[PDB]
Amino acid sequence: MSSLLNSLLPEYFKPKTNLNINSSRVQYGFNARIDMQYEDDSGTRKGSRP
Amino acid sequence: MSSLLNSLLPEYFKPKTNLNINSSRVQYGFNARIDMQYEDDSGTRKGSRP
Repeated sequence: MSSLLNSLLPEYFKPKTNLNINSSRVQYGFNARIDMQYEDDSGTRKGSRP
Repeated sequence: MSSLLNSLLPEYFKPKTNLNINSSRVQYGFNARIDMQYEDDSGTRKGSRP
């Protein structure tokens, strides 16, 4: 059933037809922007991985 | 004039009669609590001298 397996894919994922696989290992994932924060009695230390 | 020289003294200063001076040098002043702060894009670093 193509229909039920299609709904499992994420909303942001827009797939194309061809995929040129040339190896026996693939790292599928996503890139996200994490805005980390460390608060303490002394003060706050902010970080950001884009 | 005792009156005009009396008004120059601070409000918190409550003087007593006797002062036992035993040297040719005196460091008059006051003790205060300073709450310092350093803010930056990275974060805030707070200090306190009681």
